[PDB]
Amino acid sequence: AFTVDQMRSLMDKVTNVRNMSVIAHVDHGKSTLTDSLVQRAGIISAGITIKSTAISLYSEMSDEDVKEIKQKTDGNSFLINLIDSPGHVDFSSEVTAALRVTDGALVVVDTIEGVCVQTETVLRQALGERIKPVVVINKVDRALLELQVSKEDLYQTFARTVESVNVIVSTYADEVLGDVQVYPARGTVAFGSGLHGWAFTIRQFATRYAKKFGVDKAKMMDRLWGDSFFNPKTKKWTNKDTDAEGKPLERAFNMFILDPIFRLFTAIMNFKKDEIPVLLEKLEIVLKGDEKDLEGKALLKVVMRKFLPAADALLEMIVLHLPSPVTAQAYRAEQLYEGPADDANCIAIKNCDPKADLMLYVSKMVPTSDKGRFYAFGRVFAGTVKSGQKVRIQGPNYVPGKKDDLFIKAIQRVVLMMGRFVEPIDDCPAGNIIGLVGIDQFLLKTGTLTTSETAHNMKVMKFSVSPVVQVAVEVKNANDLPKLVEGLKRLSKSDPCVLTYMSESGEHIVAGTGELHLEICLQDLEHDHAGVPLKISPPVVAYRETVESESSQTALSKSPNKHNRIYLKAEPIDEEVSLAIENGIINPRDDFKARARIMADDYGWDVTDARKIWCFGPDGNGPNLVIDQTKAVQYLHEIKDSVVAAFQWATKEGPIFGEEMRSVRVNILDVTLHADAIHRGGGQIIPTMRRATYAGFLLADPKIQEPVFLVEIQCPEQAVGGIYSVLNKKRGQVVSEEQRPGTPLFTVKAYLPVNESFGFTGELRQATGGQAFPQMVFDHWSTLGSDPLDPTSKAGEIVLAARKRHGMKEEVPGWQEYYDKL
Ligand SMILES: CO[C@@H]1[C@@H](C)O[C@@H](OC[C@@]23C[C@@H]4[C@H](C)CC[C@H]4[C@@]4(C=O)C[C@@H]2C=C(C(C)C)[C@@]34C(=O)O)[C@@H](O)[C@@]12OC(=O)[C@H](CCCCCCCC(=O)O)O2
Ligand SMILES: Nc1nc2c(ncn2[C@@H]2O[C@H](COP(=O)(O)OP(=O)(O)O)[C@@H](O)[C@H]2O)c(=O)[nH]1
Repeated sequence: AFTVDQMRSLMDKVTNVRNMSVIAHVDHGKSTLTDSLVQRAGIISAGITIKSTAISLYSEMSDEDVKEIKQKTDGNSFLINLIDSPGHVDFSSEVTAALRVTDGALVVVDTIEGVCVQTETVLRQALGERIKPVVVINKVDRALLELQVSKEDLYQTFARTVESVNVIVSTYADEVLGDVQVYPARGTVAFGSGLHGWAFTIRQFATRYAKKFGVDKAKMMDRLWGDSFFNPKTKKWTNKDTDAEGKPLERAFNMFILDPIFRLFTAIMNFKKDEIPVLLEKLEIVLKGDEKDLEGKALLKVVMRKFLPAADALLEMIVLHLPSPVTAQAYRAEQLYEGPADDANCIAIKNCDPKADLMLYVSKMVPTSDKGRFYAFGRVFAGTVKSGQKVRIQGPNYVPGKKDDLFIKAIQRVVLMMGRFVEPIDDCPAGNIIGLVGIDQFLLKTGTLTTSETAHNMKVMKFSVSPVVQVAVEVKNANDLPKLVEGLKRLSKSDPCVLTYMSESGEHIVAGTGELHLEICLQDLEHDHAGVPLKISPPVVAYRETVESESSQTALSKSPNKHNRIYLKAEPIDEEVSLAIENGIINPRDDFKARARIMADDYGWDVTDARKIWCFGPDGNGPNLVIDQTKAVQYLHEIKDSVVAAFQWATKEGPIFGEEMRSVRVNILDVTLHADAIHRGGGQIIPTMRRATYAGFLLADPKIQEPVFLVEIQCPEQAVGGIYSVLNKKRGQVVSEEQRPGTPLFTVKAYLPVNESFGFTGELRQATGGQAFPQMVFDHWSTLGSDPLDPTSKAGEIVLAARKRHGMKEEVPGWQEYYDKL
């Protein structure tokens, strides 16, 4: 327990500060180990509550051991900050940002299950941020009490684990740090049981056995591990697992360390009453009061704790081997700064200089009971933040040349994040971890607070600023529609990042930056902007009705007089052309000379068609045509207006299910009209044309076309695999994967069926730890090979569902009901 003054004092000596976190796979013991640490070293102040993000630990070392510290030191006291980052192990972004404020890690590894997958994934992440590790093989009790392991066996398991780790380390750690591998002999690997409350390091033993009988420790600890043996008989040290007579010799580690431990377990767990007292007498393990009447487990726990207090071993490695802000910021400053390595600020970070311009990294915002408020949490890398001081909050985006929506505000208060409690402080010098009240609105998630103008931003998580999620929105009571329409306009004004629009299928669509963004946009819309009961739903997809080939036989249809008859056929127009029609290159409003040249010379159509085309449909200019290939027909030109209108009709709503036609060309092969106008007017022709087209259409191997998005995702070469996994489950098709010379992030491009997209952006982030950054756009129509008229096929399923939704007959009228024989 300390006072704000006491605390502030600890903060001045940043050489004696340790910023770290416990890295561990699930269930390996991280929670219990940290509590172990908190119970002995945890710090308190001597009602606002917050979500614990970090804890302060206090540890004082001996004048001697303090000399074992190969790094600038000042005093015997140390302030250790145990940062906490346990959510979604996969989400590398979320994690990395958090690990970024630490300089060291206590890597935990189970004795039995050793180094595994989740383990090396976090260890590799750490190395990524240039963090130095130390290991603790935990749950050693498990190996004994359960597996009945033998001394040489256990040693082997440890050696194995230690070796595995180092592979990960050397194979990935930067050379700019020097061999950062872990060595049991050098005291950077601990062994113990977090649960039972005991652990040890080679150093602890070597040091003890180093004064009991004056002998140097450095030398001694090198022997207490590896292939060094001590022949009891010869009274000498050997490097041979066999003596002169070739006879077996016991390893130093097993002889002087493991053995004492193994004996204590046997003598206790076997209730050997007589040996216990003496065994304890030789190890100098003194028990008090009632403790002398414990048995088995209950006694073993008490003894081991008194013998090898787990805290001491862990605290030792942290103080003697994990770097101080000073030591680390020197070789970590590069990566932490987006700007030039010679910049003023980048150099301050290098120097953990408190007198410089502020370089404060906001790691994340944290929820408090201070009424919806969030205190900013992070590290002061350069300069010193002060309560009141004005600061330049620099968002994820910001750049020194653009007002870029910066934010120059005043730190309402600087505070210590003591677990669930905060304590007001005046200022805080570089190298410390700290919390800030008053930046709730100006920033969300990562950020940077500088006091300089040339000051660039520090390496923070990047954002998603493209519309990647959307839903259709409808009012529940028809009469509120105008309120929804007005609300949608309001929503947009108040939010530069929201997008609203009308779907081809007449729906109000609202798209957001990510799921959460969308969620609030909807809440805001329903209860504020429009204030009306809404109905959110997956938007309805539009399809196109087309033909795969020409009518298998002339389509014939007689008017309701039986007087007039149309013989036509249909065939598929080419995509290139439909596209030209659609993009306005082949336009109905252009002079004929222009249109004629284009279709004949650039799109290779017969030079005589352009003059026979009667119209484009639907709406006069759609990618569908009526070419008059008749001949001796007398009054052929008297019905033109009717045929055109009938065409504008059939193309707006095809026969498969009322969707627009696309790429359809109808050839009016022949017509046998009447002689008098009385029996050929509108009412008689339209019905014949319309009907005959449907007949032609249906007879031309009809098909449906589905809309398809073009999606572009930028993501880390590692997570790039998730992109593929999701896309495979959604009929997606990869178009290209292009590398970036410096591996800052590959960019994958692929086609994703629109009807295969609801929830995609969400699934993408899940399969990539939010590492992938998508953006998508409508790109093209694509014919489905399946048969639209067979309810079982993908297409038939679609049509079925559609007709159903529409309240149409579920069955699709075959061509015959449109065809007219004899
Ligand atoms: C500039 O905004 C664009 C916006 C105006 O139009 C969008 O495409 C809309 C389209 C546009 C085309 C053409 C007009 C012809 C056929 C229609 C469609 C019919 O089904 C096919 C498309 C999807 C529709 C609906 C299902 C919503 C469409 C429609 O009916 O309008 C995209 O082109 C747009 O670009 C963006 O960047 C954000 C992307 C939103 C992506 C949502 C992805 C969903 C993933 C998830 O929810 O997980 O939106
Ligand atoms: N036998 C044994 N069990 C342990 C030890 N440390 C933790 N456990 C148990 O392992 C499980 C997971 O531990 P916990 O610390 O919550 O794991 P974490 O998910 O890594 O934080 C719990 O049931 C613990 O009680 C240990 O040293 N020995």
